[PDB]
Amino acid sequence: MTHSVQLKILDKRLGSEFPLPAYATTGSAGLDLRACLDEPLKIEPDETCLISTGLAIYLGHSNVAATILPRSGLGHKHGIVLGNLVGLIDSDYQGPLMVSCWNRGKEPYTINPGDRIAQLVVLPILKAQFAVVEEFEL
Amino acid sequence: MTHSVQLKILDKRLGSEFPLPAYATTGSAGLDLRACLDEPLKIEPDETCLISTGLAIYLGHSNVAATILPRSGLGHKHGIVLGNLVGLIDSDYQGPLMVSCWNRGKEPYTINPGDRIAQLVVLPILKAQFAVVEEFEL
Amino acid sequence: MTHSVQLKILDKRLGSEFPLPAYATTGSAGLDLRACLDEPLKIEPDETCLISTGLAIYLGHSNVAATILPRSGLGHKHGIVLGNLVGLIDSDYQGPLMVSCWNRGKEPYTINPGDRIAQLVVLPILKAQFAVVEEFEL
Repeated sequence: MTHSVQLKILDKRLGSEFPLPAYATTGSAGLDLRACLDEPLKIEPDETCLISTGLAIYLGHSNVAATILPRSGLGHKHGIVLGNLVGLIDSDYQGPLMVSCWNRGKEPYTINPGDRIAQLVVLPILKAQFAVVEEFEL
Repeated sequence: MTHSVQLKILDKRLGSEFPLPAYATTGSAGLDLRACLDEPLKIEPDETCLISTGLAIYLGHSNVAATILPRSGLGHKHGIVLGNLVGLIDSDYQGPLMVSCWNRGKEPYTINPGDRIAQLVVLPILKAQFAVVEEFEL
Repeated sequence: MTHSVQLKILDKRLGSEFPLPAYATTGSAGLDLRACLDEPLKIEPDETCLISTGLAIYLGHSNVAATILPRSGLGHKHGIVLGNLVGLIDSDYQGPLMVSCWNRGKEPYTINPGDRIAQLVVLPILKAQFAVVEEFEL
């Protein structure tokens, strides 16, 4: 179902000029993360830039995590993806939420302030507990 | 447990010459997605090609999503991975299911029609509801 | 909640010189996977190396999977990520757990034996059951 996530706004544009992350529709899996830039950023082929989303989140439950993923169309069509490929957010992380924006493509691409550059999916996770064995059972 | 997913077949080879996506075993996490090509495709180093799977899916439940991921061995050994890195499918998406096939490797690779080029994992997701705070609690 | 995972130690350094994978904190989503190398490995720009974690796991439940993901900071700052982008581990897989370490960066990077090179997230998955339809309902 649903999960309450605390949000701290670090850039005053968020909620104003740049909407807070939101599900585009009722059936969307991911919330859109936007580039909180002071000017357009032209990201060169194979360049990585660390971009602020203008917020911090705190998931607050040990069996919840979030992953930052590329946008499907932008990642395919323009190669704007993530330098760390999938950004995993721990339930106890409280820092600024940053996107490692990597242009894997062969052409430069300009991201304007407020443009959607990734998405955030909140998901349930399990906590593994190991048992060391000599041979696996079952 | 299980989840019913509606499937629309867009290429008549699916279910015939090219098996529908299936779990290889009872313990497989992912269903294999195959390249619905009219001829072999030689994908050059660093090239991305959008490839049809010959179907459309509709997950139909707001707390279910699917991710398209590279094959482990093909992605490691040959660099055949995804141009958008992880393709997230929303519960309300109804369009053709396409794979952004990116050859990150240094050698060209030939994909034959019907070859497995990615896998699809169906998973539960949470719907985040934000609360804006000045300082995080707990 | 939690999930028991059987672990087979293949390199005697594991648990000794190199800690077993563990959650760094109570709120960590991922367990750290370490490089079980016999000497430091200098991974060239765009090179992929298959690196042993010195173990094998067996998740053992059909609705559990695990994904190997890059480290967030190492993947962003140094481009040390995964050749297959996300390594999905099936519930019935029993083989050595290996990391496809890809340096997507422009500079070489040296990984020392025992260094953390990826993380492993254990998560619930659904088993899809298709129904072929001519038109989607609902």
